[PDB]
Amino acid sequence: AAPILFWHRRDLRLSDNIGLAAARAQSAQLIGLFCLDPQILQSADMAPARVAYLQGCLQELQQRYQQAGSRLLLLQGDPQHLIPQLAQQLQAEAVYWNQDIEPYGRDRDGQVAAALKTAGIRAVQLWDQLLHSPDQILSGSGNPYSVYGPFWKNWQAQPKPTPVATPTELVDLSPEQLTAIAPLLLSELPTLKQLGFDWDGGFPVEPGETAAIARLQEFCDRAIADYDPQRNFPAEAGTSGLSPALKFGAIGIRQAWQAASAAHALSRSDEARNSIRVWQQELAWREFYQHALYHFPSLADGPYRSLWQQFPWENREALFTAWTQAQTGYPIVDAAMRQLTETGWMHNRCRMIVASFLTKDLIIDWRRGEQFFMQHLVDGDLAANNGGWQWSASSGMDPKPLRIFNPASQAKKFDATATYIKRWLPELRHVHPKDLISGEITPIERRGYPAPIVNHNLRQKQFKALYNQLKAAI
Ligand SMILES: Cc1cc2nc3c(=O)[nH]c(=O)nc-3n(C[C@H](O)[C@H](O)[C@H](O)COP(=O)(O)OP(=O)(O)OC[C@H]3O[C@@H](n4cnc5c(N)ncnc54)[C@H](O)[C@@H]3O)c2cc1C
Repeated sequence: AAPILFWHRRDLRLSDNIGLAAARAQSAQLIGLFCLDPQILQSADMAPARVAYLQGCLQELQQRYQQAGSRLLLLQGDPQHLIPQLAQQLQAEAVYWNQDIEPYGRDRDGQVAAALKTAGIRAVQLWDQLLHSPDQILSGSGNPYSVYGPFWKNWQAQPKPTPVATPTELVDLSPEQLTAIAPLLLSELPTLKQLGFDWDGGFPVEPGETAAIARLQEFCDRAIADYDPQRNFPAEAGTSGLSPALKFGAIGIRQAWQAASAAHALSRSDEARNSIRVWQQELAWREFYQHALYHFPSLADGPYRSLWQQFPWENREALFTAWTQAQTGYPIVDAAMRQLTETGWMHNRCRMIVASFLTKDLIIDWRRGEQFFMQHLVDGDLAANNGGWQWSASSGMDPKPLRIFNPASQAKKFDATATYIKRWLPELRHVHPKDLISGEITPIERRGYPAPIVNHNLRQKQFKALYNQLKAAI
């Protein structure tokens, strides 16, 4: 008959889904689909933890569609070829999907839409992963924001959208329709191993829409009240752990905002009020970087500001390798890099410390780090990851005066008792917190733990010197 296809990408859930809800208001014969795109799966920048989480979200999505009344079609190959072909073989009334903010997703999308138009099939692309689309947040001159302050002021005043309905009572495809598309479908969802990946490090939140919704609710029912200042300490489990759920859309952005907003109204404590407002602003910061990537795609290429595109990066491979293997000799840095490679996630404060270290101390083009994070983070997200790294050098959006972190100061300030350090570096559990924080560990009491690969003070003078020299040469 007249079926509508909904194409899932970073919105692996049936609830609070803008494009999916819009599609259901047009037809009950709503068939979901996911395409295993080789340019994404085979990329050297794909993290095993991310594929594991992804695959897990899909397993649940298959069930959700089955329970709703239809199914989730699985495809493997090039999207602009396979999707139009599938829609045509199914005489699809339309193909729906939620818009991307990334260069690759957007280029692919324009190509799929054009192919659909040629075939005479409607393509509806709606905004779903942002509370406010990039086109809704503009300055008085109708231009995007490259400074957070003014962006936050606009974003904050905009009326917030609420969760949309979960589609129900769907009409599944018939055998004759299934025969028409048989050649384009995978019989079943490939396992992690079949895809050639392996992951056993766990997740910040179990895969799937259900687990994501449970975490959001558990966080907003208690821990969120102490977000500020518990968010600052890596040793403390004071954050939500929803990052991969937001990147892959296991949780909708409006459900998250609403749950936090309801907790704020329910709270009668000032401190709890503040903590919740702070968490909410985290979501605003997320949108700032996503809108930035949308408005200024060249950000993805590397250092944005002119001065930084010329910075003389030393690029000593040995130093980078030591960094990636947690063998830098700086406890707070190695404990963090170990948490990343072992669990596929890293506390935000630690991401800031290790990024600053790689860029300021090791003086390595931060792109090597941005790539290493993407190769390991279960929440690896271009907008946020690139935003985080441009930040380590003020080479992109919302720049700040030159500054260099001192691992020792950070460690003492955010891990004063060295609980997080000993947790991820158990072979140093015998050392005094004082020494793990300063990074000055006696050879005998250090065992096999390596000595500092660089002398912070000398690296700091070297970085500033290169900065001032180029600063002048311009
Ligand atoms: C160098 C560096 C790299 C980073 N890499 C990524 C990455 O690849 N993917 C990722 O989503 N985030 C990235 N972050 C941002 C951040 O550290 C995480 O979102 C955070 O660790 C997620 O933990 P959580 O879910 O418990 O966060 P919470 O504290 O519970 O915050 C809630 C949500 O807000 C968003 N968020 C919070 N902080 C920021 C921020 N700084 N920028 C953008 N979004 C934010 C996330 O979606 C997060 O799940 C990076 C930051 C830095 C400094």
